[PDB]
Amino acid sequence: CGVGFIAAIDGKPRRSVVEKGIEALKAVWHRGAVDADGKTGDGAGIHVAVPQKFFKDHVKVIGHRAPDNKLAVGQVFLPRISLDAQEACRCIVETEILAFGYYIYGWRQVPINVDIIGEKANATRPEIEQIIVGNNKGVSDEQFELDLYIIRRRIEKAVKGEQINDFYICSLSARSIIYKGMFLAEQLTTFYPDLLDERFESDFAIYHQRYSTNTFPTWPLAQPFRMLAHNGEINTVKGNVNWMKAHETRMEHPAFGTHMQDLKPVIGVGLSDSGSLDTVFEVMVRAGRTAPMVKMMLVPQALTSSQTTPDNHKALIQYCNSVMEPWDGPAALAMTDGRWVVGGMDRNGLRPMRYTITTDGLIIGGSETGMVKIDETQVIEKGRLGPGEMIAVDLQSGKLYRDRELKDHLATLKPWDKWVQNTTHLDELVKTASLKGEPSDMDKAELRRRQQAFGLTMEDMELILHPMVEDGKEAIGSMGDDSPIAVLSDKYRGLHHFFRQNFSQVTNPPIDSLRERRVMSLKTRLGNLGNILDEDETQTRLLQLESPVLTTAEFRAMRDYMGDTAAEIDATFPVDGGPEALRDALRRIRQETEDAVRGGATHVILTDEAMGPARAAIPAILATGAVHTHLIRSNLRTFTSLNVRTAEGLDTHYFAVLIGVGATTVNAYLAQEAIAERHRRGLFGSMPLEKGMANYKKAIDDGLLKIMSKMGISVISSYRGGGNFEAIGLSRALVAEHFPAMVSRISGIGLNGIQKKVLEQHATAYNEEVVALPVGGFYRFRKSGDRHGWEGGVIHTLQQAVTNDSYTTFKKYSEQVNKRPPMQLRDLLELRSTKAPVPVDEVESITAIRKRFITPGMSMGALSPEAHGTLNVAMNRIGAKSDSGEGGEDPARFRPDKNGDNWNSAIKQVASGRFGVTAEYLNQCRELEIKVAQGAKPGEGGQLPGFKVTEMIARLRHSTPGVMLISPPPHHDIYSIEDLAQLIYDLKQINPDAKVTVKLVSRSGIGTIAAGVAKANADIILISGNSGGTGASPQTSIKFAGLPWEMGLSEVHQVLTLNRLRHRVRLRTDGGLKTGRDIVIAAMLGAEEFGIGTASLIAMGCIMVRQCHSNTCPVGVCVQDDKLRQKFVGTPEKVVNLFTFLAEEVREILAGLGFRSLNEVIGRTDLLHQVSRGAEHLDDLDLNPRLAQVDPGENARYCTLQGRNEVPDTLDARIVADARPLFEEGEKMQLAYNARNTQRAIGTRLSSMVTRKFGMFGLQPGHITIRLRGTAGQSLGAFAVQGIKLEVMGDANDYVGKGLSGGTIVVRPTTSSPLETNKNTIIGNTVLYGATAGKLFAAGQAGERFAVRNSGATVVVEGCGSNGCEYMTGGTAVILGRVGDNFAAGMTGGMAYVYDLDDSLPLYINDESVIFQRIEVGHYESQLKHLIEEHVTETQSRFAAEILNDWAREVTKFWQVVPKEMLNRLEVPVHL
Amino acid sequence: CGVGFIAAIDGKPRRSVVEKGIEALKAVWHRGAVDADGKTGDGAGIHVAVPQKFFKDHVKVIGHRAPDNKLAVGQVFLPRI
Ligand SMILES: Cc1cc2nc3c(=O)[nH]c(=O)nc-3n(C[C@H](O)[C@H](O)[C@H](O)COP(=O)(O)O)c2cc1C
Ligand code: F3S
Repeated sequence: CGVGFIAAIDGKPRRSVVEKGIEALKAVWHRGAVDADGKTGDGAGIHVAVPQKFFKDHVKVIGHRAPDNKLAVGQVFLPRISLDAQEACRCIVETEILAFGYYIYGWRQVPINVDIIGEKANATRPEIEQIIVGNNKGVSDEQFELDLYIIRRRIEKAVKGEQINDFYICSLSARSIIYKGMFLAEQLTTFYPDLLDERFESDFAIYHQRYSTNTFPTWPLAQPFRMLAHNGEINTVKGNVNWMKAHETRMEHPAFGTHMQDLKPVIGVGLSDSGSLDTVFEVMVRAGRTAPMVKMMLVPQALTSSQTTPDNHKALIQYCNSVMEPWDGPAALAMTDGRWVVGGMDRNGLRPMRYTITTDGLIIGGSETGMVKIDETQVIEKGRLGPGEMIAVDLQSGKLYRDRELKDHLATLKPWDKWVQNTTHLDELVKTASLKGEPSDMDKAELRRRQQAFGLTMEDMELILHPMVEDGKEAIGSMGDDSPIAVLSDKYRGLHHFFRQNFSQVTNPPIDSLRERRVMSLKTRLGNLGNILDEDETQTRLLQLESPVLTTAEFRAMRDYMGDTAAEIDATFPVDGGPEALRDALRRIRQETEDAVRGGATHVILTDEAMGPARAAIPAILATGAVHTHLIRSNLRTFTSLNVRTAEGLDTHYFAVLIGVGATTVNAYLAQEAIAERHRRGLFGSMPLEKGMANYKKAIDDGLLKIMSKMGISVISSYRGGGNFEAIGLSRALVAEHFPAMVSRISGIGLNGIQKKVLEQHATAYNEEVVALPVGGFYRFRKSGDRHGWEGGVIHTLQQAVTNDSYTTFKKYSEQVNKRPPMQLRDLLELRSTKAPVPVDEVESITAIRKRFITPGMSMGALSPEAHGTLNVAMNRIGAKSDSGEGGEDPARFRPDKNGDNWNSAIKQVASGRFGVTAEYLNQCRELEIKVAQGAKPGEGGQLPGFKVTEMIARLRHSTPGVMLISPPPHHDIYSIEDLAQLIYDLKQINPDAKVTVKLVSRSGIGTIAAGVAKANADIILISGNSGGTGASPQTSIKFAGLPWEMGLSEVHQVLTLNRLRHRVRLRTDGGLKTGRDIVIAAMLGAEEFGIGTASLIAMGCIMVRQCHSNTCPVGVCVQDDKLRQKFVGTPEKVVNLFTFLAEEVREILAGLGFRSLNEVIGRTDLLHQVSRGAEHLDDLDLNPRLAQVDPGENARYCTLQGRNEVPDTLDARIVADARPLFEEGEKMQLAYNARNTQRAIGTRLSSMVTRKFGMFGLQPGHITIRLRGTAGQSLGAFAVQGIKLEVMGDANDYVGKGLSGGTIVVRPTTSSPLETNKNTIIGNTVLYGATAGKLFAAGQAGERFAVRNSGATVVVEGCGSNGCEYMTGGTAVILGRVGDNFAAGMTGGMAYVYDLDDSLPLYINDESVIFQRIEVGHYESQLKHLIEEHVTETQSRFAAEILNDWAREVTKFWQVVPKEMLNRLEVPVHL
Repeated sequence: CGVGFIAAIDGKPRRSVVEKGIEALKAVWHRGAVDADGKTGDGAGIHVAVPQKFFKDHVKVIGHRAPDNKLAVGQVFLPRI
């Protein structure tokens, strides 16, 4: 993957531009996806200006005359198969180009060579042709461009009207032209020989090569698009299309006029995210705005809440945020209007983008540095890009523009500072509220009756209601959930329980919510939805609210402010309406609102206060959905707004799922009354109502921010109405009609069961005389509660069976488990074979099947070391595979003791934290593991309480004892698919023995990501469920995240079979596997290996107390204090007996079924038959969308390849062939090489050889050194061991020093470069990720997210950007330059030595956990002096030498940053 | 190539109708498209009445209750990819 742009400053055409463009494109073959056929690609495109002279000469050759004005060429893909459609397309384009007055010059068939493209990509190759037209009316150029664009759009619409598919238009303009296709990005100039002539010379050029997930290519889906390029993916595209449909009707401009009517459906059909972004961008720029203004309005800079920018830019950003909803997502944009060329980043700056200026007036930019070969002495500036920045080139006068100058020129054009104060905030109205109007809070009996009307039990009002008002945050869970799904339940479940939240796997990186809170917002705007193309003051007159949720007092204040334009609507329906009262009520409301909005009302306030004994409350979610979707389909939602009052929402999930429907605000007036009645009963103590309400509001805000960051969105303005949810158990019609766009994999109950349950609950609440709330069990088991999974009798029977070692007791346990009513999905099927029963003495052995099951990872931090080692040895004793999980592991357990038992694990994990990841830790296993997203709590990192980190676990995780460890949810290394491929290559390079696996959690559309990772050479995919365990997590995350692994696994199997990819990767499932029946079912669905998990822990003595998060497990398993540890009763024989019994049961059921071996059943979906629950439930769950399958063909239904998938080798291989004496006699060496950018992960296989021969610290420093010249590739020196010195002359690409383990890497420019060192970038983003030991010396500026998660390493650089030293844990960093904004976010260990002249540090620091001061102790003075001395004597920077020279007056300019919780542990008191 | 039809004069169903229909289809192979491939053709099919009892057996097996009145069956071709 890659995107880049070249341009000339002045603007004179020259062949060198396209020459360097094609050359740089020819070197993007290392980031691609090379396959076995080697010919098929996944899309590549180039984009230049029109070569007028060539077409003029050609048309002179034909026989016409070349006019004085410029020409315009239109390039099109026409159907190739049938000769009946090409005539139609020619007819259409000619009819619609001759209807305006222009003169056709003729057609032309571009010469091509189809010999290099593969076969599968050739089966859908369309016919490429071009037409030539010319301005003859003497009209200006801008009118020419506008008219051609309108003609092109009209042709597209007219041809779409005839259903004549397989037709596309590349680009129709007189300034730009596009050559794109599905070939390989290297052989472009061979497919298009036109680019080989000496006349195609342009002022600018764009090149792009994408990385597609699936394998089926479609030509019209190749980048660049019309007037835009892109990299990555946009998270918030679902709500963007809906808001665009809303804005379509309230826009017009005289530039279009009558033909404006021809452009109503702005966003077409059947495109990716970049396609919609491109169409909107084009239709906006054709109105008069330039490129930078449109970029600032579409993807606005992250609005920082500080004074780091002049206020004019702040007013401009406020206006742009008000006028158009942002577009989040990782993106590196290179947009090219016919006048400007702007390269910019997104809000967060998640992807790299580096540019170089030559001394010839030539600017180049892209994702890498050494793609195009540049001379070393002709470089003027090597620059990078941070968040929200943008660099611009103006060809109209030949002028460059960096960030500040460009934005200042932009904000010069209009008086932005005077339009912002026209609006007002809410606090002004709150502060003037007269102290009056106290509503008499309803009686306790009334409140209890209304609460029973929605089944809100009492455990809710004290488990997740008391902490939210008392502490100021949400509750904490301790284990997976075993309550059935919302449809299979029996009690009245709220409608929100049928909605599962979404997240993002490797396709989209989630963003943390505890560090980068400055880049997120919850602003709501009332009275802003309107025109988008015009400019006036009628768009800055509105009201702004800071939070989408409101209390009662503020809501009444707003209602009093809105005056005589607010229309109320009753959301209650008469219970005696009849069998179909709900449909009548919904029709009535969805008609009444459309009536009221046209009468003169601009606000709709949906209320439900009219609930009475004869009228029940319509579910607010469904009513809001219907009303919003009707206002959207009726072209009215823009005209009004929507404020909702509820009576059933209490937790953070309800407000989120209700906002995700389309409502603007949400008010809950029951929770406040319950809080008041609980406060006046003197329960919180002496906390007044105001402070409690404030803490409650803050907790709700935190919850909304967490749930909004769980997906990758930054601003609520794009999430409202986005419909980022999954529905299970709802009918296809109801969801597909009342809700905008939510995929329901299985149809479910309609409007009969819902109304039935609602009326039954209303009757059991109001019609009877109730006085006390029921106890209820949803978070902890009770006798009057629903059916949980782990029942007391079940646990006791299993424990007696595993202790007595009795097969009959285990059989009785399995029977007891199977004889329950339906609880999960696997309770709705039934095995059904057709063959004759085979005697049990003919199926395979017990050990041969035992060698499949494994036990998942368990963090050393959550568990006690005793149970850890016990499970480890119990799995390693028989020969099966075990796990280790995160949290590292003790090194002393690498070799067996005298007794003959190995405490080492067989599988190591690579989580987002990378705590115990050193060189030695990654070479003592036979299988690696990537923890992309955890099962029980996806979209979140591993959590651990503050007092659970003892001395041992801290010395193991390389952390300061006594801190609440929160691993970052983002991965900081997998931002897209190609980065995942790079990490896979790194892991396969460091360990030439084992394999690497990836973990996932089930959701809709996971098959695409599966087929994507299947092209990344990965060979084992572990698909988790949503019923697994954890150490600690919020209950909202446990109960409301993921889907049962049935749909996910059954869809991954289908997808991986559909692209001939099943035969290359294994498949392993886990999550909720208890007995043999479920194991056989999972194997039937298409799995090979399995897991046990919590079940095994029950054999270990776990009693499901669900108090593991307090380090007080009574049986002594999840404990880190020495007192409870001595209560352990674990014994590996228990696990051996458990596995033996499970294998015996599976053998017996398979023998009875009719087969002989498991490897002859995988994929046989036809052996199951769905059985109905009957007519007692009237639900319509049809599981057929899972039982489906595609015939495999010739390959096997399972993996049929032994050994790992080989990957190509880089230069380091040839290095090993030269370093014989170091591995035969051990003598020093000193090598030199000319390294290039297409060599990834240099210096890792040598590191593996060293650590297998000698170890980590077995050598002296600087034993072997390598001098590389020229720029280096990605992931330089990843996992270097102490003794190796990599000296590179030039600059590193990305991820340098990832996981440094004692080595030494130095980067310095070529000594013959006339560049000032401290004024140029020399490293990419994400430097020294996961570093634990070593020294790094730079000679330039650093990228972004610098030295994150450092543990014990030292680093010296000459500058940094945003999020520097984020979540650092230990080591030493010295930055000599300008630090970025939000520095040292969450730093709880180590130090920072900053050098800043203009006193800008107190403005950028994140003064939360760290303190900054002057240097006061002579010891640290000498330490810093010696560090700078080592730097200057190692890399010889002029700036460091000058600093070293004048030392008397420079230390008083240095500042020191030190964490707070480390003041009382430093042996040297930093104070006096 | 060709089209044929078999009907019952009285109007009482029987297996012999479908049997003879398949028998007829098994004898128009020569007038079709023969090529060196040996597998592909140019399309064929048959059209019969709804065997109510078979779908009744299916819907009884699935767990529902067989309705007395007549069922209606629908055959749909969805995009596979
Ligand atoms: C006590 C416990 C700790 C766990 N710790 C982790 C962990 O640190 N990282 C991780 O990815 N999964 C962790 N898991 C989840 C397991 O990988 C796996 O999903 C779980 O064993 C399946 O649960 P089940 O037995 O209910 O099917 C943990 C599970 C449990 C029960
Ligand atoms: S909840 Fe955890 S602490 Fe022990 S008793 Fe059960 S495994």
